[PDB]
Amino acid sequence: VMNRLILAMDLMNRDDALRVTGEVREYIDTVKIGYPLVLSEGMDIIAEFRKRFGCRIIADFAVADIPETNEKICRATFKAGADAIIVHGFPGADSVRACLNVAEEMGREVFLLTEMSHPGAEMFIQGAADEIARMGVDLGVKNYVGPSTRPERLSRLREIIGQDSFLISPGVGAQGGDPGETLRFADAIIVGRSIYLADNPAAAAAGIIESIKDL
Amino acid sequence: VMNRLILAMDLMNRDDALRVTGEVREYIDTVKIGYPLVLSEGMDIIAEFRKRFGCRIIADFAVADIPETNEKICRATFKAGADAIIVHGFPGADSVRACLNVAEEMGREVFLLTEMSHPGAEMFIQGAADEIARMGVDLGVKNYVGPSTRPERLSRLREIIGQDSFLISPGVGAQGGDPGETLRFADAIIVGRSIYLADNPAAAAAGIIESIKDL
Ligand SMILES: O=c1cc(O)n([C@@H]2O[C@H](COP(=O)(O)O)[C@@H](O)[C@H]2O)c(=O)[nH]1
Ligand SMILES: O=c1cc(O)n([C@@H]2O[C@H](COP(=O)(O)O)[C@@H](O)[C@H]2O)c(=O)[nH]1
Repeated sequence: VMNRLILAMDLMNRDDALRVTGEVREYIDTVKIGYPLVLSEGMDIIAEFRKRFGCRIIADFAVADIPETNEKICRATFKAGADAIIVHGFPGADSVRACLNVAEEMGREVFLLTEMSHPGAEMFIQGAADEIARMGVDLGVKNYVGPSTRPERLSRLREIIGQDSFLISPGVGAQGGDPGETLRFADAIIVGRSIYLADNPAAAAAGIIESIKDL
Repeated sequence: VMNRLILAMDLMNRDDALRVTGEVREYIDTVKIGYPLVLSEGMDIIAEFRKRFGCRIIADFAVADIPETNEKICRATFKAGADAIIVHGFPGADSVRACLNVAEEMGREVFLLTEMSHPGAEMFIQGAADEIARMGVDLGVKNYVGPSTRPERLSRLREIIGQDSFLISPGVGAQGGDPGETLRFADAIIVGRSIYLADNPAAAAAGIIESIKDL
């Protein structure tokens, strides 16, 4: 990923989202689009972004349903032009497999969300996260998400998935995570508010990249 | 809920979804709309259904993100006209609270998904589900979802949430659950494929209701 930095584009207005993404496009090659934008502007926003910016799009849909519904969600998401989809592992192996099957058929990728970055992840997800990661490995998952806010957990995640697997990490900036420390373990960092709420998003992105280059 | 039966409308085509919902409208007063339909036809489908059928709409979006993103998802969903939203408890109390805060502000309801109905729920969710339910009670949640496929787990869920709380239950029909047994513990059952894939959905719905009335 260009500069190891993925923009989390969670503005809810098409005009604001396009403005900020355009301002920072020189510093990224990958945009994570989630439900805040999609549910406000429609699934057509994915193909609009892919065309206008020539970026890769990861659909962060935190997919967390039964296998049959997961199948339908992934089909709709890839039809809309997404390059990859984020899928929760907590619901279990059959729900993850359903997503992997659709990605295989459609020539796309699944990212497995292991531990989440916010405080409430400590209640239930953290105690299952090592096993969720090991399930991922067993299923042949090659792309994972884990938390910038807990680099010791990110290290343990990396330990389970190996060096060949690709690991991206949210929680940098607003949630308290640090770019450089997170990039000790993750291949790329996800950054939302620290860039898209900044008075100057391009300057915020540039500032992050300057600290990344220094690594 | 009319006849204690909620239609899970997971067809992906607006014309098919409207046809089937119209055919069974005399037997329900509540439709669960999820991502298969929304991501295929847009969020405007919610207000279309609410107008055309005068039904209540539960948005089954299995909300499973960090508090700030959950807030945005709930805001977009209620703006679209949903009466209630389904929210995972597995991510923890702060993520659930975020949804409860938006529901309070917008005069809507949150349903907390405890244990899921599919086989993979046994891996991670089932071992946390009692505690997820108890978290719900502590947060003041009054509406819950639990699995038709495991009535002993549905009983234990009901035990935790009490008789005043409202409990709806998917997994009836296609996934192997039974209407009558599930209604021993749940207030209403959710049914998707057994109705919407039937050669005659109205006859399928009527058949279910006839077995419900007999209880
Ligand atoms: O564990 C996770 C999983 C996520 O998807 N995310 C998502 O990553 C982004 C984080 O953005 P921000 O930099 O504004 O905190 C948001 O889109 C959030 O929904 C996260 O923060 N933590
Ligand atoms: O534990 C759960 C949670 C769900 O939301 N669901 C949803 O309830 C519906 C079940 O439909 P069906 O009757 O076709 O199996 C689907 O929309 C599914 O996504 C479920 O089956 N089990």
